[PDB]
Amino acid sequence: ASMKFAVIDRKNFTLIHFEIEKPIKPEILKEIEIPSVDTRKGVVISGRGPMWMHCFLAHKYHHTPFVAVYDPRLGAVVVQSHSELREGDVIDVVVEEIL
Amino acid sequence: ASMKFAVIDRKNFTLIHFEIEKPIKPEILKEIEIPSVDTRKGVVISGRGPMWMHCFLAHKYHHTPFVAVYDPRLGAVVVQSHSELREGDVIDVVVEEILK
Repeated sequence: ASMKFAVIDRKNFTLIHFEIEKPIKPEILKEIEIPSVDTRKGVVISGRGPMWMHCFLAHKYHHTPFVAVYDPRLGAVVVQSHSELREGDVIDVVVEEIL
Repeated sequence: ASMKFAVIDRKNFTLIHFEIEKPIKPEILKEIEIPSVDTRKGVVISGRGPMWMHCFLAHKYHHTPFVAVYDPRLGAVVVQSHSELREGDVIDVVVEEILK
């Protein structure tokens, strides 16, 4: 039960948001079931969690056109791409959680 | 000028420490010049920075045997590997930073 993912498909990318419920150990990277996605599109990843969670997930979608990582102050920052965008580009995205 | 790297070699991996000094924009990922390393060995990355910096760096060493990311509470957590360790393994290394 210890993490939830929410997946949202957009014309140009799939947003993947993760939420940690119980506290977690790094073993969990062996077990966790990653959401599958249209790989013809790039991917944006968000969530509060340790950096290792973000890195792990980013690597897992490295075959997609691009992977970007959400920053509350900025939007989604592209950290690697095969095609559509360049490392360091920013996709204009805002994520909000019910208050 | 706005980021420094330090490299420390070990038998089984190369530690890469980064430090941000001025605040930075994501454009910087286009300019950054990454330290080169013995690629026969995996790599450990440590440094305070936004998630995107960590991810960026981790991708850049993806040809090495493994990439692990340092967590003060835990050690260095493997987040991808081609060869020596498994995702989620923890290298038991203690890193300490000094004011100077």
